[PDB]
Amino acid sequence: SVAHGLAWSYYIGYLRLILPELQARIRTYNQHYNRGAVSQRLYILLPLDCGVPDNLSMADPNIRFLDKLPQQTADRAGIKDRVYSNSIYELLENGQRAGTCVLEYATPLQTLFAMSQYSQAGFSREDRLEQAKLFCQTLEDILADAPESQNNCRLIAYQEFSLSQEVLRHLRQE
Amino acid sequence: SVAHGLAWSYYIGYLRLILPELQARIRTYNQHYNNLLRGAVSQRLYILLPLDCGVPDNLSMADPNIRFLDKLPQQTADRAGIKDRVYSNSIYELLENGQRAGTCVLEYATPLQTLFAMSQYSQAGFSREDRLEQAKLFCQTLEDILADAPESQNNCRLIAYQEFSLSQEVLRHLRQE
Ligand SMILES: COc1cc2cc(C(=O)CCC(=O)O)sc2cc1OCCCOc1cc2sc(C(=O)CCC(=O)O)cc2cc1OC
Repeated sequence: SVAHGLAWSYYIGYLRLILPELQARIRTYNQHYNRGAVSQRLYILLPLDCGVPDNLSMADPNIRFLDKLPQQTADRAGIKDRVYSNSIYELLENGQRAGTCVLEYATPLQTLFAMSQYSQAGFSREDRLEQAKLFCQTLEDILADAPESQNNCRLIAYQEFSLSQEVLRHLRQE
Repeated sequence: SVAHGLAWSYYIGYLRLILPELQARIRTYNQHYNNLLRGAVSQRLYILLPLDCGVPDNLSMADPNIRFLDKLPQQTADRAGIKDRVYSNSIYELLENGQRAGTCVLEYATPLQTLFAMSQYSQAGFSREDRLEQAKLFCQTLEDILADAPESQNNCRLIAYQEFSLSQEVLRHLRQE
């Protein structure tokens, strides 16, 4: 299926390559570039409506860009020093900073959105929500077999609303 | 299907975002960063599509006649909460009988490695023998998408092959423009 392949590719082609190196990048930030410490783990936003905006402070003013984590580079598929950039956000609650974390959307969910827009994709809008849930479920299943990746990320699946409160609820468990 | 979604995602999530900005990056390289005495880096991203789904990280390892020259200047863009998400691409010299025969931006379509990995992992529910058919479907879907996106189709070339000289495969495509 479409979402089954997308989740396997998101893991093989991305998470598997950044998650084993993430702890060291956060530790390095907290020691030399950082206010309280940035939390560990990549917080992955999984909007089931497949709406992936480019700016997070636009989705919620209580999510404020703080800094970029130091870049990871690696030779990848003929791309010498392929760069992996990730962003740190402050999470506000009633004007106070309530958490700090590395946050981003799972970009393959935007593929489901675009395929439901384009006739040639042969993918209906009526099948999109089921595919979004299957993408999240497959990703959860893969991570359950990859400890080095599972402990370095948190999956934030939601249907619409306060995005910062959704992230904070997950953050307040570690 | 798996390869149908992978090709749509490779386009939506990557090619659609880099191909409209590629010509300017190559022009900028040729004008300010290219060794003054060398010929211009060719236009277009040359995308390697090995139907065996073998995606090595080092190209000079796959063929010594493919030699790393330089990185193209980076493209940055705010993407899905990643402020200044970086797109890096590499320039290669293609040698023929010890001489330079071509210079181009070259890389493998990384979703083909997903097909390889899925054919290995039992939880992926992807049989080992399904690889080739899925790799061909990935290439055919990518060709179909690009045929509807002129701003992308003119900025890339698809190099699909079954094994051998990888440099000769690239040169054959290069020698048409
Ligand atoms: C190779 O497969 C995948 C690679 C991949 C890379 C990703 C990211 O860098 C996350 C941020 C972003 O999407 O820009 S998210 C991501 C997800 C992947 O699998 C989903 C299905 C295929 O769709 C995409 C293909 C690519 S290739 C690419 C590159 O930067 C080329 C170099 C490389 O693979 O490291 C980005 C994508 C994104 C895809 O879907 C969103």
